[PDB]
Amino acid sequence: AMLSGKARAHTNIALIKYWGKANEEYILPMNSSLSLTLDAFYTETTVTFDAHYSEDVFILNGILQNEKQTKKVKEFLNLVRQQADCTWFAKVESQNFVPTAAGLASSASGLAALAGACNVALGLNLSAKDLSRLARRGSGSACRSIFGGFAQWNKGHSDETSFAENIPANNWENELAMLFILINDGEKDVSSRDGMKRTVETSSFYQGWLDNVEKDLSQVHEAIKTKDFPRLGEIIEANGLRMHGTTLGAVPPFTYWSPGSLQAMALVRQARAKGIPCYFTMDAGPNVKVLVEKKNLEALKTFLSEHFSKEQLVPAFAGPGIELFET
Amino acid sequence: AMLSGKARAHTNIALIKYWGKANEEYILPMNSSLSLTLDAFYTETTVTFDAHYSEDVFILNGILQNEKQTKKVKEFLNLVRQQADCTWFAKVESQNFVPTAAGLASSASGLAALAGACNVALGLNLSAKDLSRLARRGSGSACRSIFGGFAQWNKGHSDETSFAENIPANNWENELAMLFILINDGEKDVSSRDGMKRTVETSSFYQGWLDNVEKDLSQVHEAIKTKDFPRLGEIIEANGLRMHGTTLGAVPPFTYWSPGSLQAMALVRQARAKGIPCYFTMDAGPNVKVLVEKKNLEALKTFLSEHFSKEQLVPAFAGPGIELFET
Ligand SMILES: Nc1ncnc2c1ncn2[C@@H]1O[C@H](COP(=O)(O)OP(=O)(O)O)[C@@H](O)[C@H]1O
Ligand SMILES: Nc1ncnc2c1ncn2[C@@H]1O[C@H](COP(=O)(O)OP(=O)(O)O)[C@@H](O)[C@H]1O
Ligand SMILES: C[C@@](O)(CCOP(=O)(O)OP(=O)(O)O)CC(=O)O
Ligand SMILES: C[C@@](O)(CCOP(=O)(O)OP(=O)(O)O)CC(=O)O
Ligand SMILES: [Co+2]
Ligand SMILES: [Co+2]
Ligand SMILES: [Co+2]
Ligand SMILES: [Co+2]
Repeated sequence: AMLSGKARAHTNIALIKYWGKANEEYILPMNSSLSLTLDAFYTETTVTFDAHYSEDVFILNGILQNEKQTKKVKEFLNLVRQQADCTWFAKVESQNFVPTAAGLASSASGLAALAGACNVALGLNLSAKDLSRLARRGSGSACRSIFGGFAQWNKGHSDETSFAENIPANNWENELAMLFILINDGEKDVSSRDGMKRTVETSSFYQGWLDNVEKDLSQVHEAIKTKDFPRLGEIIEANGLRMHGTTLGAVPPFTYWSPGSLQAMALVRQARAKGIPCYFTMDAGPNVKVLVEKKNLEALKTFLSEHFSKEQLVPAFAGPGIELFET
Repeated sequence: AMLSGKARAHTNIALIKYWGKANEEYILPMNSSLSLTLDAFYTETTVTFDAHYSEDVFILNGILQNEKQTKKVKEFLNLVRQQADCTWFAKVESQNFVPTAAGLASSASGLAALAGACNVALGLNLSAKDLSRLARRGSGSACRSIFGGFAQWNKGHSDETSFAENIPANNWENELAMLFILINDGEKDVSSRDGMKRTVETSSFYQGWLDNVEKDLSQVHEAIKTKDFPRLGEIIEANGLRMHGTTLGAVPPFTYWSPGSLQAMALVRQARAKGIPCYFTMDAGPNVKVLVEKKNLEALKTFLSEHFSKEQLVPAFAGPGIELFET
């Protein structure tokens, strides 16, 4: 009386940010978002549901996770057990090939992989659309890691209509790269979930964010259709700066940036000034991601090595959607 | 046929920021502001109007200023010459005891001192209120350096009704201190005037700024009446963060912060956590000012010496209003 399943999902980095939930229970977002799934960082997860288990167990990077660290996995397991009428405790064994809780989207790859493993184990036979909807319930960004390359999370207006899909770009995504500047791989002070809730509920800047996100998304789409790299980069750099601006208007205000974040951002502007087209974005933490055409990646890593070590510059290319495995 | 005059004015640091002009020609602000005039940084300026001069001359720190560097002094001289019907060129000799164009309010002390020197030389016999109105025409923050201690610039609605005045605080200002952390005394990339104009005209966050400034000012006034230091510090720290947030929503966005700015801000929060009540604010540049009660100033300088040199921690106390000199 045992059901098991496995999946691999890659991280994604948001080009147009998701920031703030319209519905906290179902993770319905205030705005639509768009990301690039990457090849460098991924999560591998197996789940086992077994009548003989006596409690839910979460093992991450070979390390048993404590009650606080398991609370959310347990929330996702409860949700999927209701969606199957399954009453069995589960064992979740996951390995993050990506720093955890550091602004490098380990919740995207991690909850996507768990959703996929659960889909397999409980024989749910979900379409990609419906697997995206389930992953959304664990972490918003995870619903986009179901797909490769460019993916859009349509905010919709209900559990049924909020989900992601691939954005065809006539192969453009394979002509691009993202260079991670690792300022700090440690666990971050304010979680993505808590930070965006504080922003929604208290930031005087949040309406400004909302009033600009759809225009940014439209221009990202026009840029894709024309493979206009400077236009893409200007939109996404400003979109990320606008998102981080919102936390300075929260009550109390806060920032995800660290000193090295600003150093890296300024350096990206120097690189542009000195003839390397590239644009930075930051998800919810201090690390800096630099969008750059593949042909300029080595140029950029060398430029940036003047201030960061080899261990701090990690390149990445477009990556695949989720991979399921019956075991 | 020569008229001469001299004045000394001290810098001020805004606790509630002025950010954005409702009228660029007359420097009427979008919101009222409140500052503390300080004893550590000041400007000394002499002006001479003489029928024999052949052009306006501006000498700053013993160095002749070029055309670009004199444009604004020339605008202030033209204005004051119209207000006297004087047709004579002038020589302005000024010494800044304060880094220039670095976010340490050298335009406040400098244009205040020039306004005072011109008042003297042309025998204008201005009340403090009217001298504040004239200094306002050279630099907004300068209209507050006419007064000592706490001073408020009332935005008014016309050249006649926009001016500053002292805020009585039952001696509280003499129980306080401000510690400057000098991250970079160099000349800054984006001027205060250009930065705030870009913000007014393009920032999606500017309305949020406007919608909160009057509430901040009110609470600063209640805190003064009760000498409530924690309440003052929380208001002013959030007000400064909100002001800097507005530039991340500008088009194109920008920041005045440098890496050391964030380091210093984080350290101030550590100091609070480890039992030293103190609060940071930043004017338009990378340097960080820390409001602190006098009794905790040495504690704080020692705490901060773990990461900054002696040459980077400059203390300051409340300072006087403008001093005029007939020569
Ligand atoms: N492999 C995983 N399986 C389950 N939950 C995970 C996994 N990796 C990360 N998480 C969850 O994601 C949280 C971090 O979420 P978030 O604050 O969005 O950070 P990040 O920048 O890593 O995406 C972790 O503390 C944990 O709750
Ligand atoms: N002593 C002075 N006399 C005249 N103008 C001055 C003086 N000191 C500074 N200024 C003007 O102020 C400008 C800096 O203004 P601002 O951008 O507000 O910088 P700050 O942070 O120093 O106040 C200088 O470039 C110059 O135009
Ligand atoms: C700024 C972002 O990186 C925030 C991602 O937040 P999460 O997707 O981690 O949050 P939850 O829905 O609470 O799990 C932008 C993005 O990934 O779209
Ligand atoms: C953020 C501030 O430091 C900006 C001061 O700007 P200025 O008074 O230098 O600007 P102008 O009116 O253009 O001369 C806040 C303040 O001093 O009130
Ligand atoms: Co996340
Ligand atoms: Co993200
Ligand atoms: Co100034
Ligand atoms: Co100022």
